[PDB]
Amino acid sequence: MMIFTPKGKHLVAGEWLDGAGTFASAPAHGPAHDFAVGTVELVNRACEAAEEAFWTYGYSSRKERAAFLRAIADEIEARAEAITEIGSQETGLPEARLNGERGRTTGQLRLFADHIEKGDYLDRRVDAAMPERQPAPRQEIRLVQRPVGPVAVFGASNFPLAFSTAGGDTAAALAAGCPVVVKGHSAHPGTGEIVAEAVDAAIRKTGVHPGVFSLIQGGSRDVGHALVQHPHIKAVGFTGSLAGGRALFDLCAARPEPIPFFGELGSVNPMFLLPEALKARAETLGQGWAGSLTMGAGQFCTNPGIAVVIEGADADRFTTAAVEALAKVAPQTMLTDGIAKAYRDGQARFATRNAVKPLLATESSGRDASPNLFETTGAQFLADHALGEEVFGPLGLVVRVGSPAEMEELARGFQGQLTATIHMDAGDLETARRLRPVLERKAGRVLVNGFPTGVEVVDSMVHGGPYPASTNFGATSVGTMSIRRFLRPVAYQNMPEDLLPEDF
Amino acid sequence: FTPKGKHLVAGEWLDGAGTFASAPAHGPAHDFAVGTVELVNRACEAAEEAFWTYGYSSRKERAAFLRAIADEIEARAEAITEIGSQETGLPEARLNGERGRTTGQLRLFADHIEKGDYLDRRVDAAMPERQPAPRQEIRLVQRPVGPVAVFGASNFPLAFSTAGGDTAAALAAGCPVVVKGHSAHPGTGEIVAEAVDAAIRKTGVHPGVFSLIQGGSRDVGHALVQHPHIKAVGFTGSLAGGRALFDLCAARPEPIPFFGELGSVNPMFLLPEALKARAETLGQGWAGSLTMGAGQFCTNPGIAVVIEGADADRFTTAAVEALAKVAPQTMLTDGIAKAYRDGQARFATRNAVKPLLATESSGRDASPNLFETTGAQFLADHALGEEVFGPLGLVVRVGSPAEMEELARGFQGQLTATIHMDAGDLETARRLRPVLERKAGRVLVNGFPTGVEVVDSMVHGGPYPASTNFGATSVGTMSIRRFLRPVAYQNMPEDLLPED
Repeated sequence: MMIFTPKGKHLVAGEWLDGAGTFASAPAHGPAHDFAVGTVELVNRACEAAEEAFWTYGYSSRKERAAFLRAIADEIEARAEAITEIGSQETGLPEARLNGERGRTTGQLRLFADHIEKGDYLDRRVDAAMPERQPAPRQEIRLVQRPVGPVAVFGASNFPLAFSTAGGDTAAALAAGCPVVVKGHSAHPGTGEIVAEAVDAAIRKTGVHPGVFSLIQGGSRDVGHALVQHPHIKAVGFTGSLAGGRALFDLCAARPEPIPFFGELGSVNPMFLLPEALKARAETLGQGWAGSLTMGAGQFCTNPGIAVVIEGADADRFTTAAVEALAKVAPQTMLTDGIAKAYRDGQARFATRNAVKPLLATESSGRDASPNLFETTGAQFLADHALGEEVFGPLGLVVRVGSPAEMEELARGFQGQLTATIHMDAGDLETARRLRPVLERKAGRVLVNGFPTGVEVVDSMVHGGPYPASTNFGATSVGTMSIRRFLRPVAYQNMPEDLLPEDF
Repeated sequence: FTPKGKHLVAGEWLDGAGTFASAPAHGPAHDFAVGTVELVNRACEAAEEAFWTYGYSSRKERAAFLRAIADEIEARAEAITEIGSQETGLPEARLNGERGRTTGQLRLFADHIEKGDYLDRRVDAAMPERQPAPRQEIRLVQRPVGPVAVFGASNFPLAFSTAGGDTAAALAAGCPVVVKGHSAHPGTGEIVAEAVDAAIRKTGVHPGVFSLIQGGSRDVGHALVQHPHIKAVGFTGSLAGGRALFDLCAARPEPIPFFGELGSVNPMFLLPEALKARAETLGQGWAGSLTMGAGQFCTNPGIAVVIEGADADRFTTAAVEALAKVAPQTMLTDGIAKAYRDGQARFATRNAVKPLLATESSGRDASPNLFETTGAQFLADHALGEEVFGPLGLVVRVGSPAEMEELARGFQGQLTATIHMDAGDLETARRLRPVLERKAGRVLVNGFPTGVEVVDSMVHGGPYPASTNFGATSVGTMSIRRFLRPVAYQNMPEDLLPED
């Protein structure tokens, strides 16, 4: 009945390969499949090929790469039906999610294609010769961005298309002129396979070197390590956990020749609901929040885990409105059993703090999660660092504060976040103005009157934030500026026109 | 000019853990405060406090501050040259020229931030009409990262030091700076700090926007790069010291980027038609570039790669005869002069290398040297490819264009690589350029790498081990990016937007 049955092989520079035995997928529904296990040899093979591809692909024209990105997008769209089927099986995410995230993925490819055809990203600059200058002449100097080299991409589990195989990091690296070696996530190997098939088809059709793209399935921890330590890998894009991300970052920094590691890690994504907005719109705000908390079983990196409110009647209105909306939400299947378990473990760390009162507690079982809501005061939150812990899943925490001054205090105490949000009416402006300069420094994206769960794929996006939200040191992982992670500028001095690189 | 010998910590001139003595080439030694951890903490706390004003500065305000710094430096020209030439042993002409570089660089950043293009402002308009869900407006702008630590260079005591290119770029971005001042030119540090202090008092900027901590131990430097409030580091110096600080920055509970320029040999490839037509002037031009500033340039061209033959012999003879005329020149410190003598011996004691000019240096002075070797011997010994800081050249003779190109493939990352060519060398040049552009931040044709222009188009940096910049430049307007982070603002009322 299956539209797609997986090969279960690695794709290494145009060849489908077996591995050190096999591992079974763990789908939420549908049949398990066996996938090749990755090895350090397979990593070496992919990275050598990516190096060899770079001599041609690193030197290709923008028009040629735009063609190739458009070809990948067209191939992914030719596989819409198989992507939704295997994708929903593996992850437990509804079909409607897989279909929409496919559209995000292909549109993101095509936005990069348009972006490089414009050419502004090359940062081309020129300073003319001045033979007349005294006491010594100036030679002509030109600058242009160039691709860094092969890049490693560690796909995200929770966005198995748009942050995975041919997702934002792969797309930015290919657009720059970097071949990509993707460490496939164990949680969706069949979904990684159908997208690797699309990329493979695009490579055969366009004629680019097959070493431009590899996918290695199921690495043991030594396999992920070998990849970020490989001498030909020149940068890493990663989306995952703090512990996992920081360990790879430290490996990149410990290499004989270190390389930049661009990882998007954990955030609580706090929102601050100001007194006048809350007075006017508390119910709508509490329902808007319950919607954001529970989308995709809570499995968004931008999930607003914390709402900060000045104590009183309007807070109560908001909190009741949230509780009510949340009480209506049925269990949702999560991405893996380990994730469902971590969620329960998290729920238990809240249920057992005497510092926290539960507003909603549900039993979650198996691979499913039902929402939870807890409440605490600012002083108890400022008392216990663990209450600002990210819980991956649909758990929310209301922190009731005494005043704007205490709300600012909390805001100053947060570690770096992907996002921070202010809910406000025109009468909240003075408070919002005290908060904005603190939140600007804590997060890569500051939202007013919105929920941080939707991340627009636009030129203006900053998806990332101060460590420990990311190790991006300013870079974004989404939007066209993310292409900077994979470029290095080079200056060309006194160079004859016929020797200049094509990029000019 | 008679130095006070004090640290400048947020508008206050402070004592330290006793004094250390300057070691000038000529003139009086002076005593200077020793830096401490507590003084690092005080400067970093004040820089954080200053950030809430300075980091929220207008570009107009910061340009006026940069221009005021430049004006105050030019107001102290004679003092700067005096104490500068004394401490470093460099000629007065070099200190004069370098002061112009320093003021001109500040001015360039003032002009750059007034144009505003560096802020990368972008806007994606609202789409209320979009469904399923409408799109809210998103706007992006670059913001200063926070307080920045700057380690001044020993070898450019103005332009890569107290108010040099890293300080200029950080102040331009909106970042307060704490300077770990190099112990080889403390009075030159002090006088430029007294200029920055005067500009701060004239303009009304927060006094914690700038601090200078003199001397102090290896632990002072460590505490600066590990300070929780320091958000980025600019550094110019040795591979060993720079990698050590890089490693500390990555090991912090909250890591921060470390931008360190670390040294290179800056190889040149002299192609056969050029060597046939201009071997002598090429050997003469190399000799001048090798010996400039007692060889004390991070971009000093330490290696010439040539295909063997009569023309390579002409080039070698010409370079030796030109080097032989060059008088010893005083180096920046005794320790540098001694490390240079060590580098000469590194060559002079290897049987795989032939000495061509092997004069011994004494005391603080450096004698030019020249050695020769073959491609195979070079690749066989990593030591032969390591930087010598001072006026020593190595000629590396290969057998063919293929072997030259394989040698190019073998180099570690460099600040620069150079091709000397004539029109008939174009096809060989075309095979080399893709290789060298992956090895170096700046690829030069027909020039010497020693001069680094301060222009929009400069990339002064290179793949590790030349720098830890991962692409960033240390010099040129693009260097401002090291100290900026973009922030997106979604659905934000005009009234609440930051002023940029």
